[PDB]
Amino acid sequence: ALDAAYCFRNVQDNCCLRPLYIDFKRDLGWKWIHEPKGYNANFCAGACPYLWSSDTQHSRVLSLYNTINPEASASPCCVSQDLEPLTILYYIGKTPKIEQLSNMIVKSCKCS
Amino acid sequence: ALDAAYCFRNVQDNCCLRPLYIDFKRDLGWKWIHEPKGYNANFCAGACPYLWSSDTQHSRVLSLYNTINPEASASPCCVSQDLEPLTILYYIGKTPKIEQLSNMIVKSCKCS
Repeated sequence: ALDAAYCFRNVQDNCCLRPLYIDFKRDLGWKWIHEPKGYNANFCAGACPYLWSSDTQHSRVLSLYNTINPEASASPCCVSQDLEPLTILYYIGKTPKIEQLSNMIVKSCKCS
Repeated sequence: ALDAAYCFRNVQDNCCLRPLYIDFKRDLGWKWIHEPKGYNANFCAGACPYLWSSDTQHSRVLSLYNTINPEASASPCCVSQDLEPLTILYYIGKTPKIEQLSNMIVKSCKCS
């Protein structure tokens, strides 16, 4: 899979998971989140050659098309596949609010 | 929606559906498909600003992050949302083979 095991050890040009730890206040200016302080959001990025982790028939055909006609800018894109939720605690004045946000962390990628 | 109605009349920089008619033999060298001769595959392409057709919480956060830190190359990507199948007829020697291929045509996009 296009995951941490395959992708983190050594960076390649093709679509792969890329590490990204986001600090809420440092990176986004969001001071309202009390816990956690940050999380591993990660991101997907990289080229999508013919049949490289193709999502649909459309991805397959377009990866071929892009190889023959790169100028058209029609390549499939490296995007999230598997994601995980993240629970946060924030305060509304003096009210603790717990919220489980879905699809916050990317664990794998694909060419779509 | 990021569809033909919104996107085809006049090209913009943000994520939007882009027209693409693919001729099997002319564009891909595939001479094996008898019918149809080509089809409107289309493709998604364009920038993904904060909250522009955001797919998941991950897309939301990353669109914000990319605005503040464009150099990280972590922007969400403009990809297919709604797709349609395509039926083809090809011959195996003297055998007509009908196959309904799923997700061949893109009708709408999203920032993922």
